[PDB]
Amino acid sequence: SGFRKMAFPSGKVEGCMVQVTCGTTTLNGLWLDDVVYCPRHVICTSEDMLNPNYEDLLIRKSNHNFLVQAGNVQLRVIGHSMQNCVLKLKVDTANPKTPKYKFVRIQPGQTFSVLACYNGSPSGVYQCAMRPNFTIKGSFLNGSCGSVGFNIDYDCVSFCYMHHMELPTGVHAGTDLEGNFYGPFVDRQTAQAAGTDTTITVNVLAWLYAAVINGDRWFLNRFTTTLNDFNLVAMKYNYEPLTQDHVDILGPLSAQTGIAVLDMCASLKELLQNGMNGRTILGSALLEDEFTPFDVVRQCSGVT
Amino acid sequence: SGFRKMAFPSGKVEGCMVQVTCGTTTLNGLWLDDVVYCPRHVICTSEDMLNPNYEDLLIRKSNHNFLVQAGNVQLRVIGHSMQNCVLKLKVDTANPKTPKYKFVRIQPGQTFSVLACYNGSPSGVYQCAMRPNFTIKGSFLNGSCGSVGFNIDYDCVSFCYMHHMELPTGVHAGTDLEGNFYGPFVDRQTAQAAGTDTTITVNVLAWLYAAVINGDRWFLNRFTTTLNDFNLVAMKYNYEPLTQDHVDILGPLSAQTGIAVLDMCASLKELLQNGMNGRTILGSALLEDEFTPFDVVRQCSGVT
Ligand SMILES: [Se]
Ligand SMILES: [Se]
Repeated sequence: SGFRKMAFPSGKVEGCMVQVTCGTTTLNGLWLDDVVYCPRHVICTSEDMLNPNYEDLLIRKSNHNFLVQAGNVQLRVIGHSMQNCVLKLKVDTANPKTPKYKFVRIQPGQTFSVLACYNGSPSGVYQCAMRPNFTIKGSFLNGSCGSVGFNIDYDCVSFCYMHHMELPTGVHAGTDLEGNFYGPFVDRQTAQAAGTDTTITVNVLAWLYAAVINGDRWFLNRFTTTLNDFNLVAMKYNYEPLTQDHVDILGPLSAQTGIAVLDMCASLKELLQNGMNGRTILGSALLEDEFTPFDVVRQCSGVT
Repeated sequence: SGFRKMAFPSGKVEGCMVQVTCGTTTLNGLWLDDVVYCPRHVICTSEDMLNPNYEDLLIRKSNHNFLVQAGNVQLRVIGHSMQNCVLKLKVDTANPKTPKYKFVRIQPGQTFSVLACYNGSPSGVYQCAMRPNFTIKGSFLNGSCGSVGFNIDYDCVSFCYMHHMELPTGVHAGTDLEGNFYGPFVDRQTAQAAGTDTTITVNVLAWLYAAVINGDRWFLNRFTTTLNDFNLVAMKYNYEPLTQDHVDILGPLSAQTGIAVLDMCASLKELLQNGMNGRTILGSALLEDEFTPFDVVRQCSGVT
């Protein structure tokens, strides 16, 4: 037993991380089959980033302006293309370490693993959530850009995130692997608003179920409530409204614990109104919203 | 910028995880060169675990009673040996994926990555600390036993932990890769006391420095203090006493932030006496003690 923020094992993604250099700028790319994927702002200087015309900047670049390195192997670029905010560099070699993979666009509130990379070398792995406002709260230093977010289903890596920028507010924005930003963000060094973040209510509930399963039961109260009444209290506390879709997704946890979703909601209501009174749940003094119901079931039943 | 509990990339260890079966019992082993390492209690039934004589139980076992499987490849066992609480199975094949490695015994308060495994297949990776009382607060379901803890220095994997048991209290105990338990624990299903856990004071301080670096400065106070006076307050709050060795280890963070270790101690003192007043530091409502100063520098300077 026990409960931990667990990332996916990163081996399959490690073998895909390359170093991409165009003029002075170096960042991470992802080498799958005969294509390398990286942030298009690899073609920008510091000054370019103030107001980039990517089409005009890219037009000054030939295949040979792009230095792609996999460990000590330099790859040869035989084609380049801009797809939204990503560059696709066609290289002459299929990555021998290409895992089975999909590109997917994830939903606000879903989680994924990030392999934080510098100079195309992996430094570490952590789990996080796409916030409702489509930011992530990562750890990304200079040259982490092009570090990827992913999920694993058995043998298949589902890439969902590529890191492009830190906002002036210290949170992180990037794209799917087709180069569409999550959220209203652009790849430009300008002031950009994330907008109000909300708690992922369905995730918090998932974690309360995880807590019950690991014997942390003190917050279980004698009340119940209604979906409408709950959402009325959620609204006050900048919690995302809970839908019947959400109630359904929690069913298997309802079934394991013999606790009805609506009673767990009433428990949540009282924590929101009363705080924690200086107690902890699963080692935390605040309500945790970075586990999906799927993550909780995974860890509680031990999927590989 | 930003700050996250980051594990090491797990690829090098993934390629070493095998499935070990002896009679009915299956758990994880670690395949390095021509040796497989696993918990010796793989030779125990449920009933054996109540009061095992491992020497007598092991004597009923030949090389052929041990089914070692690496993916679909079954390995051949040509030798078996008990070293303390681990079994060393000599197999005919050197693991082609053997990384450069060391076995190391870590100190209370040091951190490492766990690759949580089921049936010799990796399920996930998280970072944790050896507690002063030599337990870990993991996530380990049935058959996770033999899952390993490690650190990585560039190309070299330093294995420091093998999971053997959950205590009746829900925390986790295991051994180094020579099979010596961390702490007073034995591989027997009996009541065993962990003893009082204490906070890793040097780690908390490291994290306060991390907090300052990421602009979380509100807890910085107008006081200072003495090492003796600080430790007097530490003792009351079950914080580990701070030594000059610890002061020294924090030097580079002192140097980056222009904040003297003793002034950061005075900050800590007031948090310990006053709590957090319902504020957060780096997203947490409690004082975090699972980052070493080394971990903080790693993440703040981006080592690969
Ligand atoms: Se970047
Ligand atoms: Se075990």
